Amino acid sequence: MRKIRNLLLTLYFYFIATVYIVFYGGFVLFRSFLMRDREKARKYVLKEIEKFGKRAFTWLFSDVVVEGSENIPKDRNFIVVANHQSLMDIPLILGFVATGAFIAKEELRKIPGVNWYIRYLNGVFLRAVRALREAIEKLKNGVTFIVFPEGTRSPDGKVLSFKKDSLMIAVKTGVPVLPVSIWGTYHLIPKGRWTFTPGKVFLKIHEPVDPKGFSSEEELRKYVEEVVKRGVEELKARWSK
Ligand SMILES: CCCCCCCCC
Repeated sequence: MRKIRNLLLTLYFYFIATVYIVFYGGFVLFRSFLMRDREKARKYVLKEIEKFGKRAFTWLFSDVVVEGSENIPKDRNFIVVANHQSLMDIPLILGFVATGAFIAKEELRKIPGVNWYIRYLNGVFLRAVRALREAIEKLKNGVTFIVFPEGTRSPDGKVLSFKKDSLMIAVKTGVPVLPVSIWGTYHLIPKGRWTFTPGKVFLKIHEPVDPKGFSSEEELRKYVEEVVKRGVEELKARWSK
């Protein structure tokens, strides 16, 4: 019966999430297209995305809690660097940190609704990684990125090593890295499971890092890695309620 509840929750999530992304999200872009004033059209679409990020977790009866909102740069783009432990990490970062570009599986272009919004956020689909050039290029024009240097979701919640050259997009653009630590989306929906289970999600936003202060990509990566990791640990251990 705890199984019944979770499955029904799962159905409720996919149904609402799909109708919301496709039909309401179609409607959103459709209204934004009709807007004379292009700057506020952008604001409208962006705000709706952020609202989706947030609303997502309400559809799961899962409470988000954010600290370090004050650290998120304003007037400027950045590269969110986060640990990765669920599909829900993307809606989480979108709704509570930044509505930026991300790197999608080639697959995703074909899924309706999602592709329109990945494109709107100026995302980057995956010779074998030409990606890196668009990301760099997009960064230079001013797009915020969201980057999961581990390169995969942790299977057990534990933070994996940051893949070598993972912070190269910061090094080669000079845009600030905004380290973020996510805890609880893994208990919500873990790698390889297709069902949800409610729970609390915590998010800790850390002080922006300037790549300028680092003799190499490899030294920056290590700094950000300890920062993120330590967050996860503090978050994993905090009692609350
Ligand atoms: C109302 C528009 C919602 C779009 C959510 C986008 C999710 C991007 C993966």
